[PDB]
Amino acid sequence: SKVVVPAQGKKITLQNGKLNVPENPIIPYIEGDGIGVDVTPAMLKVVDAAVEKAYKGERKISWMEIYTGEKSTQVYGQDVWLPAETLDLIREYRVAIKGPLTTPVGGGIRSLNVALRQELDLYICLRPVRYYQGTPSPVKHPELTDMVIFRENSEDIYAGIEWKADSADAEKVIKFLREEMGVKKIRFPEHCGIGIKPCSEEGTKRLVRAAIEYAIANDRDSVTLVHKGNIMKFTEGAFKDWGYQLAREEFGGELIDGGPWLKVKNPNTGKEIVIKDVIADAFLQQILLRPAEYDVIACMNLNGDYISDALAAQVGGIGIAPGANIGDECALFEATHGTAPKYAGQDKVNPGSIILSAEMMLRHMGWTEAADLIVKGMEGAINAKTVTYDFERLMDGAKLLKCSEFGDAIIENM
Amino acid sequence: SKVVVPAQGKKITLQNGKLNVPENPIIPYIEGDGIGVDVTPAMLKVVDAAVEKAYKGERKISWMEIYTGEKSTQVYGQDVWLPAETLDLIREYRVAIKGPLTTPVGGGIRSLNVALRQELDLYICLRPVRYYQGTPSPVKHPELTDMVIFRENSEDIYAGIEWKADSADAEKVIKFLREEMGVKKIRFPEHCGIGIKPCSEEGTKRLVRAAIEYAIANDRDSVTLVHKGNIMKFTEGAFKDWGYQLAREEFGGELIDGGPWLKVKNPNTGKEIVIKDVIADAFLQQILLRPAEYDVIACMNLNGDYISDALAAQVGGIGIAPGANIGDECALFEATHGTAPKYAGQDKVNPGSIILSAEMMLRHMGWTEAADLIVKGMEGAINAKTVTYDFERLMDGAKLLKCSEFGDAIIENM
Ligand SMILES: NC(=O)c1ccc[n+]([C@@H]2O[C@H](COP(=O)([O-])OP(=O)(O)OC[C@H]3O[C@@H](n4cnc5c(O)ncnc54)[C@H](OP(=O)(O)O)[C@@H]3O)[C@@H](O)[C@H]2O)c1
Ligand SMILES: NC(=O)c1ccc[n+]([C@@H]2O[C@H](COP(=O)([O-])OP(=O)(O)OC[C@H]3O[C@@H](n4cnc5c(O)ncnc54)[C@H](OP(=O)(O)O)[C@@H]3O)[C@@H](O)[C@H]2O)c1
Ligand SMILES: [Mg+2]
Ligand SMILES: [Mg+2]
Repeated sequence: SKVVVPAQGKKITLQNGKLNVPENPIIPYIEGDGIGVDVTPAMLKVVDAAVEKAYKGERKISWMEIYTGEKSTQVYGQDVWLPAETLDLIREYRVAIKGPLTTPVGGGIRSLNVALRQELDLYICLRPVRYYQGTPSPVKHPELTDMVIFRENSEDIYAGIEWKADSADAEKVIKFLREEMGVKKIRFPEHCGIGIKPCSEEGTKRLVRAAIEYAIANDRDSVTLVHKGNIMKFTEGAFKDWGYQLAREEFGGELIDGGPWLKVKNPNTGKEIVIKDVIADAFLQQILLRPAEYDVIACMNLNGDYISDALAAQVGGIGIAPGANIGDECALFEATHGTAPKYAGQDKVNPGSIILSAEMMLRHMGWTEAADLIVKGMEGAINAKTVTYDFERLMDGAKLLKCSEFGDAIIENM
Repeated sequence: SKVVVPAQGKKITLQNGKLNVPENPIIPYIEGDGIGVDVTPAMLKVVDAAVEKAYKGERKISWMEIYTGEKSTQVYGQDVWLPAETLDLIREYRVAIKGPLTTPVGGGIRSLNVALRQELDLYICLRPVRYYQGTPSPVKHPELTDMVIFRENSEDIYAGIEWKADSADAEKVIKFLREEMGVKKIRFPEHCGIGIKPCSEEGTKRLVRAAIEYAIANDRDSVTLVHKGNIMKFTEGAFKDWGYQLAREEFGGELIDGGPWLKVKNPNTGKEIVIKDVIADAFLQQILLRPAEYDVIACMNLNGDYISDALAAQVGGIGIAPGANIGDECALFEATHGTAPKYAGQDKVNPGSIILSAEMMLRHMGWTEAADLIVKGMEGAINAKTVTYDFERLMDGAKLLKCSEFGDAIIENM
């Protein structure tokens, strides 16, 4: 009802598991709450400039704004935080992007970001993390970090199945667990909240499958399965076992030494990709102490959350970390940082995150030239130390830029 | 049957919620698997030296070795990994300490470390983390880190309640969830593992209670409740709500500004202790970017695992991180790092972790003088760069020492 489909522009379609993108594709976008009002306009201009430069005017995106979050309430009404139309529009146009999102509290509403991911079944949470020269970082050698996180995005405790303490449902579940399943490990059964942790084999192998194919298509060195399987054997541990099994079953994985590591040969470059695994808590230590040993990462939903945020912070890219939610039919790229209401509307915020997510979007669309130009632009702008306040306040000799001005700096460095 | 109670020596007792420790207390200790054979003898000698120096020979510990893990199998038999006697002996002597521990794989045995914690109901996992000058660290300013982690140690998914995919029990649980609880969020119900996440109110407030009393007795600046309550509202979020409520209920917590932070006045120093909270994933970023803003931390079992390991790695103390498991009746201090079988028996390993855990043990025993001397010793030895290979290999100008030699260096610096 309130969305306006672009007069000029054409729908992207999916054929043969492959995207068919017109030169004039219509792309849905969500402004985002808080600073989304600052970063998204900058993102629109940077992407258009990259597309214009790369294809000489032969291609052009027809942006179409759709709504979710606060602006949705103001467009559709009181408690319309996520209109069904938004979901239909992302399905119909295949690819879309959105800015910061905030969930309401006090109304029993669960995460809108997760709702998008689960109802569009974007089971892949892709977070590429690497260091941009010139970025202020808390660690000594952030350049050693160059990883690609494949976060399972549909299942685990992150899936929102739980019951409140003292509620009739929670006591019912606890009764079933203690009396019918013989559970004795619940230390305090009364006044106790209960949550469910699911992890299936199909969900695990389509995620790991995507991670290995990514390592192959991008010639990466290895794929590490991160889990907490020594404590959670049937979910975390199963994820790791199913991951190795997939590698053996579909990619000719061979045993390295006496195991458990495997090696998969890259069908295109002949490189032997190492398949290995590391327990999650020790991994949070290894990304700091031996970051160069890791590359592509495959893990569950919650651990992926933790890992991606920790890696982003160590390379100083907490506000420029790109992110994408991908499934077999649809794809939603997104800022990954918060709404930042206290600077919203001041044209202060750092647009690097949503812009790099737009870079991932264009590359996903096959427009690798334009995506390359955006990376080049971020490269030069940050290296030139012409950046926003979140960077500049942590360093010396930098030129402070507004959010919009930083967008121009990126374009200038393309 | 194979343990030998010290001829000379007396049992520690608990009276009025307060430990009564004799000058000649008997202390049970577990050597530990792998490098435990290297670090524990060094720990024994360092503690004895600190006790001898601090009380002029008037006090002395009567060590008593008890077994768990591989040595237990070789002492008690084939699959005796954790003899009931060990548990009885820790109960009877109140305080004990143990080296690295490894769980068997392939026999359906769950974590021995967790088994100890849950059957002795040591619901407090205490991990003090701060930087020792001279320690090689991956971050720029490790000195800014000075935190005390209070990890809930008895409940959460860490409690081992789960069922294997395709097993009759898992399908039974899934059937109950879908058909009797109306669960629709399990993406793939078949071939799916299931785990249970419990979190009670009593378990939460006795843990947070201990953290606040610790902030009071040690005059710390604040207590931060770390959780992932925006996704797991009834466990993680409940933990955070119950934490604030406890602070209000028992420590006169007052609202700061418009909330949610609270302030508790230290009854002994008048200092206003800040009670606040931070979402777990963002917290893993904050410990790196703004470490000086945090002090005492209160959180659930799994997050505590992650947080303590990440903090230990950033201050370069992955092998010297002290740790303790404390309950209302018993206490078990422990190395916190792995078994390191590939250097076991070579007198290479770093004994700093179990020694600092022994320092926590002595202080818990009221022997603060002796504990102070151990900290002093670690202080000087590390600052003097006379350390073991794990430190020395990451730095220049250091004097390489064997594990035992490092123990002597600590004594020499008391
Ligand atoms: N991908 C997303 O769309 C996304 C992700 C995460 C959260 N959020 C949402 O946003 C809402 C806003 O509220 P909050 O203020 O309590 O957020 P918050 O806890 O996420 O704050 C993140 C902090 O990072 C900094 N920051 C974030 N984005 C930045 C940018 O672009 N440039 C510079 N600094 C940036 C600000 O810290 P300082 O610079 O002040 O230190 C900021 O307040 C949250 O409720 C959350 O629902 C959206
Ligand atoms: N608190 C405990 O008692 C405790 C804790 C955690 C694990 N463990 C147990 O130990 C077993 C041993 O097997 P793993 O070798 O596969 O272990 P692992 O994955 O824990 O290895 C930890 C790594 O840290 C280093 N390290 C650990 N302790 C060290 C010390 O004291 N000094 C110097 N470096 C040290 C070694 O790495 P590099 O120096 O080689 O890089 C080491 O292999 C594990 O199965 C686990 O059950 C015991
Ligand atoms: Mg996250
Ligand atoms: Mg741990």
